[PDB]
Amino acid sequence: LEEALEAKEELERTNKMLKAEMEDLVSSKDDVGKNVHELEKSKRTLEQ
Amino acid sequence: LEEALEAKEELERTNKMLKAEMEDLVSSKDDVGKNVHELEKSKRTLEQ
Repeated sequence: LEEALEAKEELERTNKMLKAEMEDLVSSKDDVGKNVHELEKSKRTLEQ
Repeated sequence: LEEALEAKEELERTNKMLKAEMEDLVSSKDDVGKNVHELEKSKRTLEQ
């Protein structure tokens, strides 16, 4: 039961991850502007 | 244990559903080539 619950909790973290991915994908589908370069830059510096 | 396993199986059905949603979204994005959504994905994965 402990093993099954840990597996379920891991699966819930992956589920939530995929939900966030889906939400951000539809948000990115809804509109495209110069913002994409600013968020690219802000993360590209964060690579350092 | 039976209840926990059924909950895990339901969570797996939702996981598979979100995976199918993600796949269909990327398939729809392939209609207009990678340009900003690749950068926004890179932002999310880098932040993770």
